[PDB]
Formats: sequence, C-alpha cells, structure tokens
Amino acid sequence: FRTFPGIPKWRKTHLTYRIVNYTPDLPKDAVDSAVEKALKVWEEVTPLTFSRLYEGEADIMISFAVREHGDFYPFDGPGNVLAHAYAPGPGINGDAHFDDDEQWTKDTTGTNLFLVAAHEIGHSLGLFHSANTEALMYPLYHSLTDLTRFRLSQDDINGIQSLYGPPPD
Ligand SMILES: [Ca+2]
Ligand SMILES: [Ca+2]
Ligand SMILES: [Ca+2]
Ligand SMILES: [Zn+2]
Ligand SMILES: [Zn+2]
Repeated sequence: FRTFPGIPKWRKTHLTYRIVNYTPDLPKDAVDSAVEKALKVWEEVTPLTFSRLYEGEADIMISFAVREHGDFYPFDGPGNVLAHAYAPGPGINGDAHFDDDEQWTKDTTGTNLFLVAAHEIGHSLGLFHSANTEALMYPLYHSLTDLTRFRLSQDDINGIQSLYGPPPD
C-alpha cells in the first residue's frame, strides 16, 4: 500500500456522503447500492462510519461527469480514465467524480460502478496506488467478471488500518 504526501487523512471517524447526480446508464437504486456497497468494503475494516445527506456539502461528494466539469481535470471520453477522486480534506477534497462516457454496469458487461467506486473511495479515505497486483488500490481495472469472488486484499486492509486502525471491537 501507499499513502499520499504528508499522509492526509480524516481527523474524524464519521463521514458523510452525497450522490449529487445520476447516470442515464443505470436505474437510480443501482447507483445507491453500488455506492453504499463500496462504502461497506472500507467501513468493515476500520472504525469509520457513514451517513447520507441529500442537501448541503457532504465530506464525500459523488457525481457523474463528462469531459470538462467543475475542475482542472476534464474527463477524456470513452475508456482510459474511468473516474477520479481527491484525498481527504475540505471542499472538493474527498470528492469523487465518475466519467459518464463509460457504460456503468452493475455487472461486468461494461465499467462496473461498485468496483471503481470502491477504488475511488479508497482515494477519498487517503489511500494512493499500491504496487500489489491483487490489491483494490492497484491502478489496473480488469473486467473482473468474478464479482462473486471479490475480496478486499490484505494489502488494502493494511493500508486503511495504517490510517484508521481496526474496528473498535
Ligand atoms: Ca468534500
Ligand atoms: Ca474515459
Ligand atoms: Ca454513458
Ligand atoms: Zn473532476
Ligand atoms: Zn486510482
């Protein structure tokens, strides 16, 4: 595992999230599930908790965008960059943007939302790119057909617990 410079991390244990908009690619409740599922992955191995907001600014703002959206890093059309997120902090920090020029799916027939979400939210919680090929933080998005087999790798667990520790009890 690897962490950002000056090891940015949330100084609080309870974080809020907000799904700013929805993609035409999927039913709305499939986006919610993917996100809440992605949150569970991290929540389970740390004392971190999450709650949802539908107004105001949440710690982690989630949205779907195309090309040039609200920042200095415009998306790039089909394929390649799938999504991007900011390390812990105020404002756009912790925020996660997803490229809609991809076909987001609940399965592996295009770009699986849950898988990329899990990855991006890694970045939101302070994790950088791992060198371990079997890790979720590894920069390689494979069309991991076997979602049925997915398991957070010990490397990812090590890295997130380095910042927030194991669950309370
Ligand atoms: Ca934020
Ligand atoms: Ca792209
Ligand atoms: Ca699309
Ligand atoms: Zn962006
Ligand atoms: Zn990444």
